Amino acid sequence: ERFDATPPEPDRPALGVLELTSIARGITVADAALKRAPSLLLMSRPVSSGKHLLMMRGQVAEVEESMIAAREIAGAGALLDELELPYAHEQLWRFLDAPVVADAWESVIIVETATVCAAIDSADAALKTAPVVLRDMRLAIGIAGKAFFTLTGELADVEAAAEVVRERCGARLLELACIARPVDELRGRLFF
Amino acid sequence: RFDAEPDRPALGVLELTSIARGITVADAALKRAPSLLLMSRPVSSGKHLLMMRGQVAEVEESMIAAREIAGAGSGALLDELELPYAHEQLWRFLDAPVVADAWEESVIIVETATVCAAIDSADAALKTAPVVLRDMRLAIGIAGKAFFTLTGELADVEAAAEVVRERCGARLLELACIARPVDELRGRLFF
Amino acid sequence: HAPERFDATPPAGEPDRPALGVLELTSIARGITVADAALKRAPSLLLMSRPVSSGKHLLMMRGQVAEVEESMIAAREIAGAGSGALLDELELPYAHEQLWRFLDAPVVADAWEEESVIIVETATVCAAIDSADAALKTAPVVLRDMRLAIGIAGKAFFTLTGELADVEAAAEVVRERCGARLLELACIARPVDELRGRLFF
Repeated sequence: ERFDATPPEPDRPALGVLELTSIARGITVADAALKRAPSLLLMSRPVSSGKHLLMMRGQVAEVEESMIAAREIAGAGALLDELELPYAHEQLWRFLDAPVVADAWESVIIVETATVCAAIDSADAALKTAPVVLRDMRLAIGIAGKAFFTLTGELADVEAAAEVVRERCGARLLELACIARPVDELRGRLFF
Repeated sequence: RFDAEPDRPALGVLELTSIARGITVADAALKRAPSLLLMSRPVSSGKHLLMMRGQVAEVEESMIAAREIAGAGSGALLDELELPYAHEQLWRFLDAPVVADAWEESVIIVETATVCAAIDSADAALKTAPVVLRDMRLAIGIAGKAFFTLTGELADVEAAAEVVRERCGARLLELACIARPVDELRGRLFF
Repeated sequence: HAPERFDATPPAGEPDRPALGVLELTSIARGITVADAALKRAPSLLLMSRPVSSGKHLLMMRGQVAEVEESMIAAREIAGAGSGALLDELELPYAHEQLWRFLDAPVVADAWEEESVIIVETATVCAAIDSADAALKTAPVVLRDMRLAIGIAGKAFFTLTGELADVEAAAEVVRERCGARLLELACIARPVDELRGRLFF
């Protein structure tokens, strides 16, 4: 209920992400973060391969302050990657907690990234570039810390989103697979 | 699906080190031959596992298109399997990990580096001696490694173990043959 | 197997089993072979025969001090054959009461009692349990969280709460017990209210 894109009351559009290699220090990071600013900690999650993952939510000013305090003690270095999206896309909020496998769905891209921050930053950039739909997403858990997601829509939009992800990911991208029209035994449920 | 419709005795198994590359291989395998895609599942250690089912000619043709895409870049195929006529016991152990509750004896436990090594050796072992497949865990939860257990007569399970040895080659991590399990362990080997 | 096997105190009529023995093996098949030698050698109660993350096998057993010690000897003999598959090993003659309910499944606390807290992070499961038991019988602390290998690639962690002096006193003991097996040891003097009780979610 705290992952809702729309609150019933204060509005929290900003999304702060912290990916750490130490679970212990990862908790230390969370303390200092919520100390300097009243952000809303979305999750404190020990994940696959032993990494720790922090997600926070709040106003732009609140999140920004918590992230600065987080970085300073993160090297006092166990900080793997960071992400701050002042205005996260609405389709992205429901793909933060549990690994979502799509039920039923044309064209699709499959983005394979090295870190969790790379995935969330890539899906977001693509969701606000072309009218595409985020179908699946898995973050670190069960897949050795790696991350992947899928984006569906018209062919041209899928291609457009492919170049967007390819740019802001950089060396964090492992492979991007673009299929114009998958088989009927793939259309709908890509993972089973 | 994972049972034992036209008879589809052939089993194709693909271990791809990339989940993105994996879903591309699955699309290429089906567009060149009408196999039944049993599995498209990301497993532990960030690997991707593909399992297909069809006639020997269907699978054979699908795996050709698979190996073309799997090595298209700079390599992404960890291991592969192609069993024209897989044993009947081997089918209900492919979907999810199976733990035996109790036995009906000796036992052999095989630890393999890849999943393709496990299913291949289990297939070979089953066809050489009256052994019963009991447990099997593939990649998930154990960093990509795979294992299984076989039971039966002492001389029989040791005849099956020698077959596992050869079919695995360097993919064999460990083989254990317990002639007479302790009574508190007969059945539930994992708890 | 009786679900009450992890209970710190068995009912009246059941034998006393205060000792604890833990085995970490790099091989799962070898792990089964080792467990076989354990129960055959001595009548110890096998707590778990469990494969976990990083592909290692996890074994725990309980019984009288003389029994578990006898099973552990036969364990090390088999686990070390050829090239030893044994990664680490623990033997506690009288494991602390609080320690028992954390062995089986991962446990996350949902509340505290009024304030400091330490978070220990080890490389092996044995290093975690051994570090927890020593602290609990050194300082008046309370074990809140613990996770053994599963979901974190073989690593392990636990949390201890209490007064700042108590968690400090239970810090350098963990360091001496862990040795090189310790990764990171965090300490928090005054945790924020939002983190009090619920550290993992």
